Amino acid sequence: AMMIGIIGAMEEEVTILKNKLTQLSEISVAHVKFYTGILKDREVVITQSGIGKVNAAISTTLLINKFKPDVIINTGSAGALDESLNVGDVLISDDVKYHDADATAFGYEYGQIPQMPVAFQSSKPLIEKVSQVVQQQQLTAKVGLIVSGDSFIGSVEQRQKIKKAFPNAMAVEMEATAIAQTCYQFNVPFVVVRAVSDLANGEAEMSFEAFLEKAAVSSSQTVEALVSQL
Amino acid sequence: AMMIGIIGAMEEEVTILKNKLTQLSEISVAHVKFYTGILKDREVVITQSGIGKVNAAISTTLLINKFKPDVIINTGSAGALDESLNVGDVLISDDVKYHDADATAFGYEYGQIPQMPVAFQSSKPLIEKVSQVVQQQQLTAKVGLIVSGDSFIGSVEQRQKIKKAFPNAMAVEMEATAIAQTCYQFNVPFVVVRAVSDLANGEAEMSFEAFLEKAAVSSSQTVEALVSQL
Ligand SMILES: Nc1ncnc2c([C@@H]3O[C@H](CO)[C@@H](O)[C@H]3O)n[nH]c12
Ligand SMILES: Nc1ncnc2c([C@@H]3O[C@H](CO)[C@@H](O)[C@H]3O)n[nH]c12
Repeated sequence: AMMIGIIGAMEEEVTILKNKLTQLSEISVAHVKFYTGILKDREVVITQSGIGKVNAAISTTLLINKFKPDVIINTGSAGALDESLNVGDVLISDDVKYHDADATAFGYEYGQIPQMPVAFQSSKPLIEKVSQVVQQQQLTAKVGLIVSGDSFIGSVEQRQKIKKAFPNAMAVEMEATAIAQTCYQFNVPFVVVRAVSDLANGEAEMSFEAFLEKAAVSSSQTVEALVSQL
Repeated sequence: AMMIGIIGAMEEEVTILKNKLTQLSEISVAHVKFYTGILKDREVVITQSGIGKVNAAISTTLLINKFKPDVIINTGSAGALDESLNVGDVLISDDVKYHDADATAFGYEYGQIPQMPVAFQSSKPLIEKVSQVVQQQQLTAKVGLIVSGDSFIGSVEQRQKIKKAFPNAMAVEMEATAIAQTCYQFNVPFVVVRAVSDLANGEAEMSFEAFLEKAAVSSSQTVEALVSQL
């Protein structure tokens, strides 16, 4: 009837939710770790994907192909590009695009992979649902464009390059768009529910280390509450 | 006993080999097209992956997970970084690395994905074998480092950035390293056998259009001959 896939890159980003599962089983294929079980009376498969585009694509492709999920939720951290955001704030995806893909030589839009869409769209019913969830959890949050690349944005120079190219980008991280592209290829609805760990600036690396735990808590709290309503 | 996977991005890059198969069947999963059959008395599954890192990862992950290949060969075109190379020259991978992955903020080597290897290694027995093949086919060829990214290198500026970062890089293209990373995760031996379609410079886009057919012919001729010896 209903199966919910949850993907995060790092152990620290999936451990809270994993420890809340009942009926837990662990499965391993390639470097991907899957934890099947029940969360808030819902079937879920939590996936630790590894970092970056390819690890995310691999993980999402097995998750879909082995567990046939009805929806996929991507959690984890991200660097804030919107100056009004603070560490710990929840980030909800509305569209997602690559900020490091340049095939403009062929006439494609900057960020667009040849023969793919310029952007990928989160499921609108999921955006609406998690929007209700964050408010009732009284967790500061924001919905917006999230951009992905295979680089850690830890300098103002990198940050300005992205801001100039995607003025409306709200946050930046490494897997969301890869997961979204994979979901597009299999036509599976998705939504990203991450949290700010840093401001993607010259202190980003230090901030990331300082707030990794905080971000995992707010994003996990939101994901758990969202799952309970699906 | 022996199953050979062959991956290329574009229809034009896989059509020659596809039309040489006997026992042909076509299978479709997501946007991936698979053609199973026999080539030079060898079982093979030819895969049209689509362009870029994520499309390549998705395609390689199903190919491995659905067909259990013993070896994987990546074919297609690439831009030459070694000035001695000419369009149509065959390119054989020795290691492969991403030229656009920057997680140096955490202390990783430029081009290295967090918690992955700096590079991925082609199967040495495959390198040796295809080296014999290109000579006996009397096709100009070269073995070396190939670098990948989610961008088309069509300007001297982009080209210099790569050359400075990877002085020994021989060629650049979009999927090889993603395929290699996927093969690393499943521990499947691989080798890249592509051909020069352009010089990755200000004429790269035009050169690509002009020599796409030539590159498909030399790379396909080499792949077909290699398969016959495996
Ligand atoms: N400022 C930033 N830039 C890029 N990625 C991240 C991240 C996320 O945390 C990991 C950083 O390597 C990775 O999974 C990515 O998605 N947090 N902050 C980031
Ligand atoms: N100079 C160049 N830069 C990047 N990719 C390519 C290619 C390859 O051809 C496609 C160009 O979009 C893609 O599959 C890529 O792997 N040929 N020449 C290239």
